[PDB]
Amino acid sequence: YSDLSKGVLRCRTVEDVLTPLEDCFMLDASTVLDFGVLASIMQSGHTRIPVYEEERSNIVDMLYLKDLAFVDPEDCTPLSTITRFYNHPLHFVFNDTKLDAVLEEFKRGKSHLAIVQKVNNEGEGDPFYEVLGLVTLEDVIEEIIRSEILDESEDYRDTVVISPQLLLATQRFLSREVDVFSPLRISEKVLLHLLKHPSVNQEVRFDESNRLATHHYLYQRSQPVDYFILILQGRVEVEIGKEGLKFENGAFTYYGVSALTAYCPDYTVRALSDLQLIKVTRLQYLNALLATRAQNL
Amino acid sequence: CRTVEDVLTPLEDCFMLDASTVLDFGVLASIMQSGHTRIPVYEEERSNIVDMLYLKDLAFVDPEDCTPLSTITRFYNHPLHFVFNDTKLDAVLEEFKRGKSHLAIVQKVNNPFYEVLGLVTLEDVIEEIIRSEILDESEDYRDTVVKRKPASLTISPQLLLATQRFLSREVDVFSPLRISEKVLLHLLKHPSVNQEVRFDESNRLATHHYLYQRSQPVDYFILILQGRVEVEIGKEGLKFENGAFTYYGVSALTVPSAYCPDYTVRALSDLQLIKVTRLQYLNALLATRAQNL
Repeated sequence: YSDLSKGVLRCRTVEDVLTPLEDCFMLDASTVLDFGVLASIMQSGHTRIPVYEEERSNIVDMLYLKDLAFVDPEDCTPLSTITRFYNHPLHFVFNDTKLDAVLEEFKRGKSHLAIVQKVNNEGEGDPFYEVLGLVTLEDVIEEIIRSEILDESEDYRDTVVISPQLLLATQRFLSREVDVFSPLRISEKVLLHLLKHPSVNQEVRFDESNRLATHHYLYQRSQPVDYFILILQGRVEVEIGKEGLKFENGAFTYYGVSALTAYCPDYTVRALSDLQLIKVTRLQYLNALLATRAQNL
Repeated sequence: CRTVEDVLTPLEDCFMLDASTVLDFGVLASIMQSGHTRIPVYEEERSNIVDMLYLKDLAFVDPEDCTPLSTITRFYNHPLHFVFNDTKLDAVLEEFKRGKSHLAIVQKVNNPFYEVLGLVTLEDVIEEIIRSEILDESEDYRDTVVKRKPASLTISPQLLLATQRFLSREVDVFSPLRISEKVLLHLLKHPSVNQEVRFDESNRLATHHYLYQRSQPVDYFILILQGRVEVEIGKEGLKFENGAFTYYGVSALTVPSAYCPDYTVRALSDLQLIKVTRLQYLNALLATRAQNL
């Protein structure tokens, strides 16, 4: 009987949990559903997305994620033609209405998201309803759990402390093929500068006597790592997976991208010859991003 | 939505700290990354919880002090909250409220002994209660129903699991955050995904030997399981030979912060590979999002 959990929230209104309209995830009905939009929508984590038409506050329809099933980007179908196809309801709620009412509203007409409205009597003539955000069940549950019995543990945030031409080719390859080096994150100028930096361009001397010298290992499996490596010239032996599948890789095969976005690889890379490579630590990546966001503005 | 047992989380999946644990730098970083306001402290075995550690008590500890958790816990002495598995949700909510504890440790009988099942947090109970009685009709899937007119228009499981793990751990677009391990494995098990290519030895440059042609649109990802290929990179045409576990066309699946490669891949042998179209990726994203978690 959740009627008990309903007795300790009758003093809270929507204002407490309201997420303001400016901070709400929405879609302009005129959006075109290409791969980018579809991927970003399906990854946003929302199953229910409002759709407005002109101003951000003129919500008209609602998009369920399943509405997008069987939708091909090639068709470049607009979101309007998907929402004007289905007939999903818009659940409304008032600025001042209590939370038990909001919950029995989510129940009646199954939903987890309601358009919070407030009346505007300031003005001669008839009044109007001014949308001022959304109320989502996540926030209501959070408020109930925080205000039923509160713990003074708001301390979450406790903090505890090679040929220049081939390098240009590498810059172009990375900008066009690897995402973390996309021009949107690191300008092509800054990336070119990074790849030609001495602390990035590295070489390895292969002691043939100690054929398995510790310095021949660019990556060691299940061992913390902090850098990205692309092989410019030479050959390496890669041992992949728990099984230890051994392959031989050469130039233009990059490793450890997840180290820039702890991270421990799923493989071990060892040097088989004299190597020319480019190593990029996470800190170097952060400084490149900072420089790029300073350059843009 | 009946008893504690139905919503608790098991000892296996819980985060705790040993009582003799030194509070070095690593433990502090680990806890702060876990983001848990409560950490149990077991005496000898995890099944035996002896103390409770509130995050409030652990904020201002100096990593350089290398204090032992014993000092913190014994200084704050936070009482414990036990409970059985048969107790309903309303009873445990009243227990949490009248008591001053945010979580309890559940006890069932494996008979004769009281085995600790796990920890029930108030978050879990409130979640279950004010979630199980309000559904969202957008999380159910009735898309089998055809609403618009219908137009009339394999290999070793061991290395396959290895491929799934490799992609999940190394390539981002296949990260578990985007495609669940189940859905990714299911995708790798598929005729149009697991593909082979036959190398016409007479016409070494057959149009079908070209998986990617530089500056020519493509819309799919390829990882090489078996065979050899020639990669011609850049306007310069740097030619290299690549083999197994060298993936291509990742940018066709990523969404930035209309894809043409910076290279041309040609087949040199009979190829066994994994092909992933943009539509296949989008349907994988939906499929993973169908499973609530």
